Amino acid sequence: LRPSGTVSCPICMDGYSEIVQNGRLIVSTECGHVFCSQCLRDSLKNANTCPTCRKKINHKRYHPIYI
Amino acid sequence: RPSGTVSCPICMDGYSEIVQNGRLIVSTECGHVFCSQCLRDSLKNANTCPTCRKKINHKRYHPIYI
Ligand SMILES: [Zn+2]
Ligand SMILES: [Zn+2]
Ligand SMILES: [Zn+2]
Ligand SMILES: [Zn+2]
Repeated sequence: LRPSGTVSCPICMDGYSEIVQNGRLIVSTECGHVFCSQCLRDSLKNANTCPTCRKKINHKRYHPIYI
Repeated sequence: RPSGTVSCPICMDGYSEIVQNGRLIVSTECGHVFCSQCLRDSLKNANTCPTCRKKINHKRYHPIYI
């Protein structure tokens, strides 16, 4: 069960209390999707995308300039 | 290499040599300038600015304190 209004990780399926009880943080992507710190971390070792919506959540900080 | 010269510190090509074969001039956010080809290469197996070593990979997630 995953009652609406509750904050849990869609990957490990832990609730808010379980996530914080062992030192993990609640995190959010810029695209608004919530995970525990540890599952999003593993996930991003091997992708630039949000587990939930697949939108890229990296930002190589460089860009063309047009002199 | 006088001030105002636009060139790549990696391949050593100047602004004309860069645009003539289809590369773009680029800049990291720390203000460092490369050709698009050399910078891109450097970032395949690394995530730092080839010039100053600052991390230039901004993964867009953060803690929320509830
Ligand atoms: Zn989790
Ligand atoms: Zn997302
Ligand atoms: Zn170059
Ligand atoms: Zn730099």
